[PDB]
Amino acid sequence: VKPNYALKFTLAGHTKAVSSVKFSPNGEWLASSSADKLIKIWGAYDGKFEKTISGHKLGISDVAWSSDSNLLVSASDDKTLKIWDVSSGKCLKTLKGHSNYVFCCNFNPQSNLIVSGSFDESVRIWDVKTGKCLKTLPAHSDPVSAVHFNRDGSLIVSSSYDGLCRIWDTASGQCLKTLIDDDNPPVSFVKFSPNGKYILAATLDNTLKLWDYSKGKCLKTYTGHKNEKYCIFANFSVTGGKWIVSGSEDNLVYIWNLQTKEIVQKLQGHTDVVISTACHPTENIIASAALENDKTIKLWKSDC
Ligand SMILES: CC[C@@H]1NC(=O)[C@H](CCCNC(=N)NC)NC(=O)[C@](C)(NC(=O)C(C)C)CCNC(=O)[C@@H](c2ccccc2)NC1=O
Repeated sequence: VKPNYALKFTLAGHTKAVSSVKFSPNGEWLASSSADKLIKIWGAYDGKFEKTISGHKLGISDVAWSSDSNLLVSASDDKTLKIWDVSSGKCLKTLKGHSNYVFCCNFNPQSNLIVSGSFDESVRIWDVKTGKCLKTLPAHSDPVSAVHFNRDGSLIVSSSYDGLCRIWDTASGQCLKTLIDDDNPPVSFVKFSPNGKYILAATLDNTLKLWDYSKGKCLKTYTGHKNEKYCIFANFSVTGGKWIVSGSEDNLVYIWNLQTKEIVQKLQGHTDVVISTACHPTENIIASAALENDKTIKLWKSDC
């Protein structure tokens, strides 16, 4: 079985490189962040432009939705995160504390907490309702490229240019596991699998790896793409066949068979590095976004 993703819509509007795209949990919307300091909201099924959300003072590197699809959180070079009401576009909270670019963000499944990572080498855990920084973890010795909660919010995984992935206990802030392979390339992205049993990590050596973090064992390796410079998002696709999806510095979206590691499809169309991909929660739809020579988001749909 191989998917048959085909281009359905190209979403133009951002005036600079797009940095991150995410589908709302309710499947209705796509949020995009950009170096142009804006967040844009689009219809997930028709690619129709809905609204622009503004307020950050510098470019935005990441955006993420709350579980109820009512809030967004964004991470900016202005050293803050902002929590937004999606319906009104209003900034509800400005999360101050990081001392350098905020690079990555995510809500926990309960959506009472936000986790963030920064070029200041720390991971911060914030209370959504008050905006208070609850914990600052001295997580890494180089910029933090990704942060993600597991399925029940009890763990956080972080990755960094220092070459490590670390697993943290959300409640205590203790580091439960430091993961590394024999070689130490910068880790440019990490996330838990939907079931929370594995982590998928990208390294700046043109490789993605699937790890059983508890055992400290690498189960699968994915290659053939180009990734030595940018922090590119990767995903688990589970609505049809079980795939791994990532962008690439050769301007293509890569799709691999998770179990066999074989490349099953490469999506052509972007005119610059595909920095971000996202998978729709209920349909076989991928959103991809690209850098400065492209500035567009593309929506692709498959039968599996
Ligand atoms: C979207 C532009 C692109 N930005 C980046 O690649 C990253 C964000 C990557 C996407 N986000 C994530 N992976 N978050 C989990 N941010 C960054 O890098 C920083 C932190 N911030 C921005 O860029 C904002 C202006 C958005 C730093 C400045 N940008 C850059 O210097 C430039 C670059 C050029 C060469 C190599 C790497 C990155 N990035 C770029 O050309």
